[PDB]
Amino acid sequence: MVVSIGVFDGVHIGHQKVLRTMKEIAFFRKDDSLIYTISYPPEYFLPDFPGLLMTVESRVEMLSRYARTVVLDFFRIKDLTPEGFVERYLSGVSAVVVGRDFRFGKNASGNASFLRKKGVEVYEIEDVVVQGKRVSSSLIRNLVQEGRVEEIPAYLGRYFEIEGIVHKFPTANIDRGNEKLVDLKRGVYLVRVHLPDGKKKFGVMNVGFRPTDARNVKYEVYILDFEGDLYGQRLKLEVLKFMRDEKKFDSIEELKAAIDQDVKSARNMIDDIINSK
Ligand SMILES: Cc1cc2nc3[nH]c(=O)[nH]c(=O)c3nc2cc1C
Ligand SMILES: [Mg+2]
Repeated sequence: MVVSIGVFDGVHIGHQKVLRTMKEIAFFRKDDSLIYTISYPPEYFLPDFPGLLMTVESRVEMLSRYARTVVLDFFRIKDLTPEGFVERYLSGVSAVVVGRDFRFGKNASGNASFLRKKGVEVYEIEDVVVQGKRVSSSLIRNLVQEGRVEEIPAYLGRYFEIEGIVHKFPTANIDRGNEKLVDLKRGVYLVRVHLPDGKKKFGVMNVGFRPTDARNVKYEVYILDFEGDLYGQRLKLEVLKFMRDEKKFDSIEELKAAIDQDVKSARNMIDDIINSK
């Protein structure tokens, strides 16, 4: 099979390059296509990891739009020798498509080189470069932490997204799940809210330390022109623009005022977008 192998956290434009190339290679080699997505990169378990751009589930759903997608369980492959990885995951595979410096097996002893020696052809995909920077999940995770959401589409191929369930003064508190995900810079954001039933609304989302565990961040959105409790429902939010830093108000009024100011600003932004016919 022609098999793409990588993490693909975020499925950014560099990943899309790998996947499109795999499909073309599959077409001319007349082989089938398969994407192996490693559940977590090794850095994920280290203390300073910023967090994934999205859950593995969201990721697989996106990868699946390109080809059959199989998750490689980090815990199941980290200890394998290069030999055992090939024997167990690449039997009958004649070609793999991976990014440069791809590594595998315990102590990262496996590489494209080793694969070629086992008769596998390896197509190493060069990184995609955007405005002088190499597109990578790390770069995108850093933009999220710096709240630089308008610059994200040029690297990710779309706006950064926050996703989760509600709950678990009307705002929807988004539970993003139990996976370690990158957090947006604390503050207020203009968001496009994809509700269930296909409706799309705009929202003003606040991101703030709500300690209650420490690097614990809360995501609550005030959806514009929408009532009805989405409590228990799944939401997806495109993070469009950083509006203002988080603030420490001195009691239920200047907050209200600040919020009112956020919505007002949002309304103006939306109206600007609309007028850009
Ligand atoms: C819905 C909403 C809640 C907020 N909570 C907030 N809470 C807080 O302690 N500081 C803030 O700056 C803040 N901003 C908010 C902005 C919005 C739009
Ligand atoms: Mg061969």
